[PDB]
Amino acid sequence: MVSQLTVDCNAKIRRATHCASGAHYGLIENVPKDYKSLVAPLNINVMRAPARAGNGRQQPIGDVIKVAQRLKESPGARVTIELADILPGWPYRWPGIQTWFNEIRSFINDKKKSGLTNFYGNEIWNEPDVTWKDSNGLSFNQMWKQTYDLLRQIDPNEKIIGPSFSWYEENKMKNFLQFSKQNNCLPDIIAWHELSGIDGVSSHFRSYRNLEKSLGISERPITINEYCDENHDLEGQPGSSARFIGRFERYKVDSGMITWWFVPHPGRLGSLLASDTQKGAGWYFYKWYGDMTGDMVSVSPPNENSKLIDGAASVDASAQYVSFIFGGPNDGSVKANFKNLPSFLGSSAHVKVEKIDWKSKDTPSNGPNTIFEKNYSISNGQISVDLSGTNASSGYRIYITKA
Repeated sequence: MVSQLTVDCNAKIRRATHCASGAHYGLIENVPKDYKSLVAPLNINVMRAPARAGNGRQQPIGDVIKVAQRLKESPGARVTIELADILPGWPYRWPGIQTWFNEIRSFINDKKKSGLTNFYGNEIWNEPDVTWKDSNGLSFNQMWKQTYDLLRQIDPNEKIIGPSFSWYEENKMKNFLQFSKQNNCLPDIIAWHELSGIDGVSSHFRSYRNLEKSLGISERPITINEYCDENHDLEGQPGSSARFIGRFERYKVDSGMITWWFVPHPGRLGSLLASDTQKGAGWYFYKWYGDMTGDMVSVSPPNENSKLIDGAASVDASAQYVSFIFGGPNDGSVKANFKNLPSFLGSSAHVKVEKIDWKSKDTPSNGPNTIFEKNYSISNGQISVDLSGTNASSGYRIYITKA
């Protein structure tokens, strides 16, 4: 059977922002060591890093002020401040509101003294649905409200990010939105994680935006600041990742960050690196993604509300190309239909079809392979590009230029 994806080059979503190009603890103080070869080429959007690292903190590495300084070499990039990781233990060992506030104030002082403004925002907590305990002496909503008021006083021009749920559920989100609207503590950027199973991801965006409408909340930017297939071993896998990229772009997600499931190995860009120093297959897939310029356009996949193959497409009238990247569970053949092809291609398009194969997150990769490359005659703005013998783990790209 044939898995079909249809790209409509006239159906502009928005400009290319590489919204899903980031990772939690994906960049740390000195891993990757080679910023220019391993980080800079990816056109990073937003990373995520702990507000503090080291003695007494959640992890020994990842200081966000040091990470933000590294990211200045990528002038468009930003980094999320994860305030929760001031605290040690999982679930976080709450030290009382007094120490929490002292630590936040000390961090904000250092933040301002750094002079950096490439932070994405202050994220108040992390997975309260996993880590907040009533025995802390106050509810999550209470800690949220109180910390929100603190942040507005001491860092008024910074965005506030949350509530950072481990998984999306409509009642949980609605309760939080209702609480936050009525008590004037709505986040500037809404945050949750998609690490529990990809099938429902798109339905979560639809649920969330319907909640904003039904509750009278002006539209918030969305950050999915941890995402991964339900199988942790697929972190950074090209095939799996193509579906998150496609769906995040389809719903105009502001930023998305890959999970950090493998705590022994921080600094690998979301398992895009096979080691601290070597690229994995995912690096090459995200490089294709980061290279996209122009407008993102609509991709119609077999079923975005499932595990099946999905992807994202860009059209650039100045560079004169179309790019379509895709991957995921499929029927073993793929038919990529293009409609309303750019008139700059005339009657003849040069089509290069490539794949990046994957063995595991820790397998080094030498890069993609060209499956085939040839010219296609364009009739009524349409071509169909067939790929045989496809799998669910490889990443694929169709790159269209003038013939």
